Amino acid sequence: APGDPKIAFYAGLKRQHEGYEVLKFDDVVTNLGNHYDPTTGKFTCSIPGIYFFTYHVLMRGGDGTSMWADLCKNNQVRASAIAQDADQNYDYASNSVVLHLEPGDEVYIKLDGGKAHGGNNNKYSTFSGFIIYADA
Amino acid sequence: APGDPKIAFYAGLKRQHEGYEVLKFDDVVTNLGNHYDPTTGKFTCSIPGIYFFTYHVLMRGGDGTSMWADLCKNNQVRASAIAQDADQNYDYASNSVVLHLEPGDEVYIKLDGGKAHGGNNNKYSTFSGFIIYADA
Amino acid sequence: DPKIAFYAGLKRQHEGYEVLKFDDVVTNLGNHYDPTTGKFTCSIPGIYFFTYHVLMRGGDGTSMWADLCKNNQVRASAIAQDADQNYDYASNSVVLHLEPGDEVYIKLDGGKAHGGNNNKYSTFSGFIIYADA
Ligand SMILES: [Ca+2]
Ligand SMILES: [Cl-]
Ligand code: NA
Ligand code: NA
Repeated sequence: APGDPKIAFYAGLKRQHEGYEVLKFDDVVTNLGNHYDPTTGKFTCSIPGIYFFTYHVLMRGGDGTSMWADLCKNNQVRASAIAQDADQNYDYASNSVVLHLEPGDEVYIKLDGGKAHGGNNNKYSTFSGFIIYADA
Repeated sequence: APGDPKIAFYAGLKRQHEGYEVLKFDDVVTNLGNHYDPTTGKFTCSIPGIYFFTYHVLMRGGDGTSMWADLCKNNQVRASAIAQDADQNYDYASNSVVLHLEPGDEVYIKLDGGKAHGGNNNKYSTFSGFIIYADA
Repeated sequence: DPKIAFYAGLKRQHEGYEVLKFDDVVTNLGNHYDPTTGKFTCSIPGIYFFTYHVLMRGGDGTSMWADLCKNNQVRASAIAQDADQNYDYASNSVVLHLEPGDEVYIKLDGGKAHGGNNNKYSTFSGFIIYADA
């Protein structure tokens, strides 16, 4: 309908990450409005409203048994997940959120311990989201 | 647009909970329209339409047996997620659905073979969903 | 506002490099998903969400790969793995711009996918988020 904002993004992870750092998904497939920045890993809200996000982060198979990944809004964790495998086999840390955001809010995925697989261009580890409703 | 139904929720889980009747996600982050009730663990439809739901449940079961988390619509399973590990008690059970619902329908998560854990921040086990289209 | 959305589960075992034919169809608004091919075919330009959750078969192998493809190109990859040949899932999600005729589907890239019968363990769903003009 006229006036509905179109805001959506989807990016994969080319480079491996470990420890406690923000995941800079840099294989950008969709980025309507350029509100996702692959140089920072952050989606920045431009319109107050209700947003969906999801993430799938592949643990570094063959090199460790656990890896944690959090979805953050500004300075707060809003979703958490753990990948774990006693044989160091591949496993995912994945979760999804629905959040109200205000302009300037940042949403991003941060590692919270362990090692993440670096996918080159294969998009094994991903971050995506979109606006569901704009506030009146 | 203004006037169109805005219905969306997201909830985590405080501490560890059995869910063999219903898993009552009780850390409610988003509940636009208040169609999710943390005291019953159910999302109740009030508008005919198409709805998305997803869940990510961190479960702990007995050594070496399968466990599962089912998304139910009324008395029917509409998705399931199964996990089994040889000597790892904690694993995720996650799935996603798109469902047509009528007023009165109840959508919720039920567990078997293990207990759900919210982790320290309540955000490791989650349930979310929203209306995609309203029947008109 | 166009209404296009689907959701289906995998009844039968698949293996190797074949397309996954999710044939336990729960939702298929607009009839744009074909359970006999496993493919969603775009009918109007726009922005679409898809997600999949594919269960690896137990007791016959330790790895399985399942990739979401757009036309003949991988747009998301996933691996399931369990060294004791127990279950594991290969899952991912995407947001894609599509044009009419574009096909979106899940294809194996090695390994065996569990045939769930009516259990809806292994799933594929999607919907249009915004239509183009
Ligand atoms: Ca999802
Ligand atoms: Cl590419
Ligand atoms: Na690093
Ligand atoms: Na899954």
